[PDB]
Amino acid sequence: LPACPEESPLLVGPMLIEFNMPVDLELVAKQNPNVKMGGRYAPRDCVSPHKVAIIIPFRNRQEHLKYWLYYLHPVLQRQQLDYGIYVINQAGDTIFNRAKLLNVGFQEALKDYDYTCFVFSDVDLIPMNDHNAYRCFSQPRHISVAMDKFGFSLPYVQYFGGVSALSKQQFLTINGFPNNYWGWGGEDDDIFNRLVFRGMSISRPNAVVGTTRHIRHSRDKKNEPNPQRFDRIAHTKETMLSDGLNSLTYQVLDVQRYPLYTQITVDIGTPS
Ligand SMILES: CC(=O)N[C@H]1[C@H](O[C@@H]2[C@@H](OC[C@H]3O[C@@H](O)[C@@H](O)[C@@H](O)[C@@H]3O)O[C@H](CO)[C@@H](O)[C@@H]2O)O[C@H](CO)[C@@H](O)[C@@H]1O
Ligand SMILES: NCCCCCCOP(=O)(O)OP(=O)(O)OC[C@H]1O[C@@H](n2ccc(=O)[nH]c2=O)[C@H](O)[C@@H]1O
Ligand SMILES: [Mn+2]
Repeated sequence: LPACPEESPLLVGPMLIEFNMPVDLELVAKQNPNVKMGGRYAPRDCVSPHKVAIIIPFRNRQEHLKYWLYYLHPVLQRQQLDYGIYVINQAGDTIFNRAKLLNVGFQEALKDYDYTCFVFSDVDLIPMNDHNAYRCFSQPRHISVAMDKFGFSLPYVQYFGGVSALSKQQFLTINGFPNNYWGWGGEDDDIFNRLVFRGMSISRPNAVVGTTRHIRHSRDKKNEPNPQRFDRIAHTKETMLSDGLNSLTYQVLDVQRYPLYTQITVDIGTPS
């Protein structure tokens, strides 16, 4: 097979996004015949240079996930990616740890296939334009740049939350993400710091292409704003050296291969 073209000729641009209708994954699976068990897909007519693992931090967000799958699967295939979907389900009912789950995703997906690109996406963010590439670039990529909840612009210029993409080398260079941001807030800013402290800069599509929708939702219990976040982001340069991939442990409790995604249920513990 020849290499796929540099830019996909299948993209249609702006799309209409809605979250007020029910979603039936069995139907979605039928609508997406070429997506194999575990939510895997690669174009059959050409070889994609983008071997992407999409990592979603998760717990009790099945409804949002259904919307995510319904909308992203068609987009990822049009982008001609060799990809896999991984939902990292946090076992238990103790304080949520978004970034630690993301690290588990990176490590576990690598055991599946030689992925060289990682897209980290919150479960409730849907891209509105398929020209917003869900793959890696020469520099870390911020994808959800113009979310409706922020007035279709960045909340601040160093904002790196929501959806982003790091190549395997970029991720390894920053020792992955921090493992000690329990509860809401700051871990995305810590990650931004790690990238800068390792000589990188943020790459972003323009504001129109980067338009993204956030599914309105209320506060989840067990992910209360972390009071130590402001203090933690002030010391990233020092703490990233020993807190991240090189200090990670967890226990996978179960791996489920669903038609549209692989769900890894994992015990990431509590604060130490
Ligand atoms: C640490 C934290 O809670 N981060 C969350 C972030 O919070 C906002 C962020 O603002 C940074 C910018 O604030 C401007 O006023 C100006 O100073 C800019 O130079 C600066 O970069 O941090 C402040 C406190 O540091 C916080 O009060 C703001 O709300 O918001 C995003 C979006 O919700 C979170 O993803 C992030 O974790
Ligand atoms: N008035 C509405 C206030 C809602 C404020 C709640 C904070 O909202 P956001 O900043 O969107 O963060 P969030 O959506 O709660 O967390 C981000 C991401 O973590 C994941 N997440 C978080 C908490 C939880 O219980 N389960 C889960 O899966 C999910 O992928 C989510 O999209
Ligand atoms: Mn949200």
